[PDB]
Amino acid sequence: QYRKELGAQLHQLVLNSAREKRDMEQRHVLLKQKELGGEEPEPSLREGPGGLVM
Amino acid sequence: QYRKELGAQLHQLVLNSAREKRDMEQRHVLLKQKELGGEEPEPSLREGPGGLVM
Repeated sequence: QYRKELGAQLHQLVLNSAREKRDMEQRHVLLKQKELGGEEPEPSLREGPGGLVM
Repeated sequence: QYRKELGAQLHQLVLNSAREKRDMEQRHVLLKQKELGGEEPEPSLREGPGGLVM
């Protein structure tokens, strides 16, 4: 009884995960193709606690 | 004089190409992410010369 109760929760969790990670895959192949930058990281100048943070 | 003349056609051909392999690359990651199927190849039963071809 514990075994079928758990298993049936388990099937939904790994189906949920298969959908979840396949969407991540659809965004990553999309990032790589369209938004993948070649330049170095760039610091960001802003206002902050007792003057500007960078 | 031959060098610089040829070099102008040479660069344009590889600018043309540099686009070219970017289009193949651009379709191939669209194909790979979204339409890439795991089922086995299936023949096509279509009429040909002499009767049915598959």
